[PDB]
Amino acid sequence: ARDITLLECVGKGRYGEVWRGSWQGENVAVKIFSSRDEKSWFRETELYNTVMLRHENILGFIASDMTSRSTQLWLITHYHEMGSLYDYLQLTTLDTVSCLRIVLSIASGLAHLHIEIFGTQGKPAIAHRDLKSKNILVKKNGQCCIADLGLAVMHSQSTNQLDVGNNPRVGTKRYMAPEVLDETIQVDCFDSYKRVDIWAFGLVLWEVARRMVSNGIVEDYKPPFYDVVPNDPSFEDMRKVVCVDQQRPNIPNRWFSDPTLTSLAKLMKECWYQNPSARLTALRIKKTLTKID
Ligand SMILES: COc1cc(-c2cncc(-c3ccc(N4CCN(C(C)C)CC4)cc3)c2C)cc(F)c1C(N)=O
Repeated sequence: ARDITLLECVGKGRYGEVWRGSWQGENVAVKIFSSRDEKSWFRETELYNTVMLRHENILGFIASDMTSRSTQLWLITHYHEMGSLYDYLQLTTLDTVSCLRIVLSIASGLAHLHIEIFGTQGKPAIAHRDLKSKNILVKKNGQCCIADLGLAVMHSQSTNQLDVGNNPRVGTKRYMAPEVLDETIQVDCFDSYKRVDIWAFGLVLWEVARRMVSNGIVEDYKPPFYDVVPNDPSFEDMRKVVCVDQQRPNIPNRWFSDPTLTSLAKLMKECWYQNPSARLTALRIKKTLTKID
């Protein structure tokens, strides 16, 4: 951190800022946490510090730094110049191959989080709890990697131990599952948080698929529920739409003339069941995406 120069702020919010920095000439991503989001900084750090968390589709950790006297919190990761999937989707259309590469890579990263790996260099099961296109980064190889583990929760099957932590920050409201919005989520059940990830993943699938061209037709980039909720929607705005109206992102008619998008639409709906138990697992989504190729 003492040998890094901040060059440009690639992202800002009430959470903090992410900066492009140079570390010995190599570009790095620098997330500067507000003192209010100190819990998120530690959760991400301890996962990267202790857990064997390394995968092609998880944002690569480099270093974490903190000085409190007031308090500055730094998380330094690899820098992906193409930006978030959210940014990338506004600027490019896709074909079948690149669309599948994107969503299969996300599914591969989510499966690796959710799967408990026993052993020495193993890992507990991890649920993300804030999955969204802005938290997924596009690499130059055309694959994606998941970022921002600040809300993540861990589970070990052996001890049946669930580390959820107390974080004042809740997930992004636009992506909250119905059981979160109606507050019926089993808060001490690890399976509940995985199923929350699957819901958000279904929404990201919809965001990507709209940008896949079929028969000369493509939709514009839109966030989930763009047509029914305002920008920066409230908890109550989301709950009315998802739980009362029971709305879900609409499937454009042109998708049903393309076999890939028809299969993706089927996948989406199997992430969007009101019943969290009915939703597919991450590993099953990855296998289905693989068969689509
Ligand atoms: C440090 O930690 C994190 C780092 C990142 C992260 C990693 N590599 C690249 C970026 C990045 C994202 C977007 C853009 N764009 C520039 C151009 N565009 C404008 C012209 C409109 C849009 C924005 C550039 C770089 C980021 C943010 C992500 C994280 F989620 C974390 C986390 N929360 O841990």
